[PDB]
Amino acid sequence: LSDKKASDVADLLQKQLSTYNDLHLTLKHVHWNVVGPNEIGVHEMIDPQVELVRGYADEVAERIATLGKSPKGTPGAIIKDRTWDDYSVERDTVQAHLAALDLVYNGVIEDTRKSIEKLEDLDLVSQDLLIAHAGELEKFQWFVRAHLE
Amino acid sequence: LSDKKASDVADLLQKQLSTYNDLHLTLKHVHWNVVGPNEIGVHEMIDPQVELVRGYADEVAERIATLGKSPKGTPGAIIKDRTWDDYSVERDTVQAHLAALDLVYNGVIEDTRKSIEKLEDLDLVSQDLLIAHAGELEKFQWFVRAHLE
Amino acid sequence: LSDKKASDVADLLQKQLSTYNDLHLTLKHVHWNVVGPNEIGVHEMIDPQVELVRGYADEVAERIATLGKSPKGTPGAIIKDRTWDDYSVERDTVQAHLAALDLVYNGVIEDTRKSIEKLEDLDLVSQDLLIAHAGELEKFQWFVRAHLE
Amino acid sequence: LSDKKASDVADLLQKQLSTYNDLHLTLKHVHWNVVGPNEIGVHEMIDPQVELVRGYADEVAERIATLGKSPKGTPGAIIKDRTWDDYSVERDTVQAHLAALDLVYNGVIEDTRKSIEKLEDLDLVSQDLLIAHAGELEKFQWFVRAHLE
Amino acid sequence: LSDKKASDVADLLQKQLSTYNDLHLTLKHVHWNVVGPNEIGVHEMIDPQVELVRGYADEVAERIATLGKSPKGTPGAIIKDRTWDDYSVERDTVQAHLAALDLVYNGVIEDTRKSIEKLEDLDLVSQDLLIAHAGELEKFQWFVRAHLE
Amino acid sequence: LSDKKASDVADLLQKQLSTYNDLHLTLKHVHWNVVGPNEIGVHEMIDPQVELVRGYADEVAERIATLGKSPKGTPGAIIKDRTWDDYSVERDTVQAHLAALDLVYNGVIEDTRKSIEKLEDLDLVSQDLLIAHAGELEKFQWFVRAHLE
Ligand SMILES: [Fe+2]
Ligand SMILES: [Fe+2]
Ligand SMILES: [Fe+2]
Ligand SMILES: [Fe+2]
Ligand SMILES: [Fe+2]
Ligand SMILES: [Fe+2]
Repeated sequence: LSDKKASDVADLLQKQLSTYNDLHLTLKHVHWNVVGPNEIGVHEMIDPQVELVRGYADEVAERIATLGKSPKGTPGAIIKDRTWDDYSVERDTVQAHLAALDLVYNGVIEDTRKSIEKLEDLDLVSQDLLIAHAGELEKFQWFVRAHLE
Repeated sequence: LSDKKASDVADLLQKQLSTYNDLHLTLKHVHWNVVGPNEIGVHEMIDPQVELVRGYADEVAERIATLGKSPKGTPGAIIKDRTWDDYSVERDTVQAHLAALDLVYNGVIEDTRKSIEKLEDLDLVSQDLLIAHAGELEKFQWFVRAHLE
Repeated sequence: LSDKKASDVADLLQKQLSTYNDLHLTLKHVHWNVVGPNEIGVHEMIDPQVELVRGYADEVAERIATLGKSPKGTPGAIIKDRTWDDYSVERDTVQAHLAALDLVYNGVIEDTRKSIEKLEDLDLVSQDLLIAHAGELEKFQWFVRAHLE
Repeated sequence: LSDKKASDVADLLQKQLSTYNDLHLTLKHVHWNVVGPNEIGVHEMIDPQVELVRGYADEVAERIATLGKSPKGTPGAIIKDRTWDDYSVERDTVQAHLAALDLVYNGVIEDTRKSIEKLEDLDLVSQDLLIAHAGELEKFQWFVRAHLE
Repeated sequence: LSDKKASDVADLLQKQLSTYNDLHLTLKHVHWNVVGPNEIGVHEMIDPQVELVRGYADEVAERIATLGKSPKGTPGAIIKDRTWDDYSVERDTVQAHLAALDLVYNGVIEDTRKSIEKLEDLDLVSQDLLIAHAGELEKFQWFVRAHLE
Repeated sequence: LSDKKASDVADLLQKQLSTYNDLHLTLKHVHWNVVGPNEIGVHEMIDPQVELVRGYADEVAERIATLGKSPKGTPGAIIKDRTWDDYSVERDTVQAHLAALDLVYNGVIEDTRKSIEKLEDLDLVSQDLLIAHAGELEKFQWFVRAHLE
């Protein structure tokens, strides 16, 4: 297809790839701190989301490689493309971490919604890929919110 | 046990935790670029090592939490504690990536050997944990080298 | 091997053997008092630890016999080698007993850490045996603490 | 039932609880020293008796808790309530240990027969519990004697 | 890692490799002479130890190859690195051969304990490998001694 | 049978026993150095031959014991009876090691052919035993040669 847009598209995806790696490192981080006896509801809530996100990265990576470029998911590439602030907690409790996760998902969902809009004129294939992820990410966020409450 | 050393130990482990997250992001990165038809030997070589490393992080994370501290595997924490340079390739080929991986393992094995020496007087439990990892990491490196050749 | 050290080693192990018998009598004691309907989490938490500790004694006993001496796990030998105070509770509740258990494990882990240090120059085999136990004992203590909280 | 006798009964049982813990530590002690190639008959003879005795303690402990008191099977409580002398051997052989075991069972059976007589007017339930144990303990002693011979 | 020590380590392992090949040729030798009807206890005692030792060599060989050197288990290399005297018997009986085996294990355990001490500053990985072997070798020796008796 | 020849026969077999132990130590040696990714054909070629040779030794050992003598497969006995030179390689490659193996088999097959001729007048039983081995040894050599090529 188009040699420029392919670069434009690849750079959007490449950012989304880093959004995911960032998220599933963060997911694995919240998982490690929230592992307690009354917190069993949550430690299990995170598990499938970790696997699901890692899967999303794999889809995006494979999509980048299909477009001709090479995927980057090295830690340098994550901080560089990363938009929002690192996962800080005010306190070490279940609800703090949930609240904090809730905001990371606000971050992820928002940047995704952005890449989707940017792709409207560039590549509707890669768009539909990201639209799919968003439904589920937005879905998981609901599950975190409903716990807070 | 001892309140200072526990901080000294935790900070050593915390670094090792980041060594691992860095490695298995890197492993997943080399995996994504080396996925080709004549490269099938390698794409499968990486697979078990990814899982194995993620497991190592989980052990270290759980060990940190046992000592009373909280594990950090957020992307910020990776670059901060990271010693060597980001995974750069000169070229996009199987042997370049192998060679590059080989050096990352030199990096990982060396910092691990260091944490092990530093722990000799601090915490022989956490040491034996890391000694175990090293045998296998050093083992996998051999497998990468033997391919180069 | 060396005829003196073997006596030095045997006497260290023999103490560890008594640490274990003391612990799994204590574990079985806390188990018997904490057996209540809202306390089901805990009565089941203790079960595997009892079996695991009895196993540790069996390893140590068998190690003593391998070194040429005879193991002693008679009740006299337990009080004699025992370092810390008998398991007293302030009150008969779940959290009192947990708190009390937590401190017994502080006791056990500390004496073990000691035998490990003393064995650094004497017998690295018997050391590695005890290093292994410590990781798990320290692990179980975490599980008790996380309940208190 | 009666508030005094319940204290009288509990204190009898509590002693029996300690008789058992003492016995199955002793059983596990004789087991550890008698583990040899021509001694295979015996190392296997002990095994089921250990499990059986630990079971007896569990019955007695649970009976104490049913009467309202709390069971004590801590090592201090064993030496305190213990009547006869600690398990000493003249020599380290199969028949010495058997002979020594034989006498410990004389000790156990005699104190049990006592608690049974004392309970004749106090609590026929707890009595029947102990009468049952005695038949089997007396049975196992026979098996030890028949080996000596 | 370090280019000298790697040579120092390799030469220690290489000696241990030869200790093992020497042992499991010796084990297979004692096995062949002790194969009699009343000697069935022993002919079966040796069997698992042969397999276990051959396994030890394979671990050490593979460890040497991991360090970059090439393993040598040719018969020349065995006599050269061998410390103690060849397996001579005074008489052809079960107990002579056991006694003789007992001393070979004294030899093996002692040289292993040595390589372990020498490795304390050189390579704690390869050390832990040898510490593991020693526990079991020392264990098997016990089984031989307990037969003599 | 005949008291001298039995000594003559035993000493021929005893040499063949050492030929085998020498070979399957050598086989296990070539196996350890040739374990590489493109070398998978070979690492698997060696495996069954190792087992097969160890089996040959067991047959010969058992045959010696049947004739009244005692088998010797100690490392001293191997170098003493050994005819040809120790397994040296010019280089560490697959084809060098094959070539080197090829020559060891020339050595083994030749000494076997000799023991067979020497046994023509001494013991046709033990001969037929060795004739059998030769067919297969000569067979395996073919497989090594066909690889070189
Ligand atoms: Fe769709
Ligand atoms: Fe050490
Ligand atoms: Fe270990
Ligand atoms: Fe009655
Ligand atoms: Fe260790
Ligand atoms: Fe024939």
